[PDB]
Amino acid sequence: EDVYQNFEELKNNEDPSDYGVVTKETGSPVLVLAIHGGGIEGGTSEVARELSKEYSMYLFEGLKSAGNSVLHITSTHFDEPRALKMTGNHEYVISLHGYAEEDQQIEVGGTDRVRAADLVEKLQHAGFPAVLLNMDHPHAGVSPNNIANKSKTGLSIQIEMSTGFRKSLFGIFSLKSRAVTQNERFYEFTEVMFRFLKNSYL
Ligand SMILES: [Zn+2]
Repeated sequence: EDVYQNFEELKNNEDPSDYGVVTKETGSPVLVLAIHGGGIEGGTSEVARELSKEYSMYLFEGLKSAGNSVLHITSTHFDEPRALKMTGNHEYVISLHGYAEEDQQIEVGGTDRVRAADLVEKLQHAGFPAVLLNMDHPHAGVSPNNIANKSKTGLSIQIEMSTGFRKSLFGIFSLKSRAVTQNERFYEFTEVMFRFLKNSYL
C-alpha cells in the first residue's frame, strides 16, 4: 500500500519543500523517467541526472530527511501533471526504479520486449548482473495505466536496481552526497546505458 492514491493527494498532504519535480526537455525520442527519486529509491536521481546529459528526463524526488517512503506513488497511479505531459511528448520511455535486495541485481522488464532483451544482453556482456523478467512476472511494467507506457508508442523498458547494485555506484549513499561521490562503477554503468540508448533508438 502507498500512502497517497495520486499526485493531487500527495501535494495536498506534503510540504512542497519535501519533494521536487525536475524536467529536462530536449526533443529526444527517448525519455528517462525516475518517479521514485531522491530518498524514495536512492540512486535513481543520480542515474537519471547523468543520462539527462544526452536524453530528456522526468524526475520526481523525495527530499525528506526521513520517511520518504510516504512519497512513493506506484507507477500505475503516478499522474503528476508534468509527468503526464513529458511521457505523452516522447516516443519511448526508460523507467528507473530501486528495490530492496543486498545482492547486486538488475531486473529488466517493460512492454518493449525486443529492446529489454537487448539491454539485458548488453549489460551481461559488460559484466553487470541483469536478468530479463517476462510478461507474467509480477510488476512487469506492462499495464496501460503505468506512467512509463503513456508515450506515443507505448514501448517502455523498466530497470529495477537492487539496493546492493545502487550502493555499489557511490562513495557515500546519502541524499546529500551520492551526487558528489559517483565512482568508476557509476560511470562504467551509465556509459553502457549511453551506448545502448544511442544504438537501440536510431
Ligand atoms: Zn520505484
